[PDB]
Amino acid sequence: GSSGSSGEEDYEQWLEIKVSPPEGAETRRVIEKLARFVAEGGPELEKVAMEDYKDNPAFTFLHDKNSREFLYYRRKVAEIRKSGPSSG
Repeated sequence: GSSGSSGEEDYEQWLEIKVSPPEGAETRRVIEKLARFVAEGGPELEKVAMEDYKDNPAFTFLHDKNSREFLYYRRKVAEIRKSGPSSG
């Protein structure tokens, strides 16, 4: 088996290192939305999101896979990930 996962709370240890510039906080309100919508449901969302904002000059990060936005979205996902839904 070539798969090992050590740590958990570390998920927040990432939030410590945000993406640059720090202006992303402006979109954070929107980013967190995605994550909260992704980490919440899963990849299915990340797939739908690409459609929801198919034509969005704001969510231009979605498609792209090398945008600070796409990074911050993941840095937060780890946050919501830990604690997202409330049932299981």
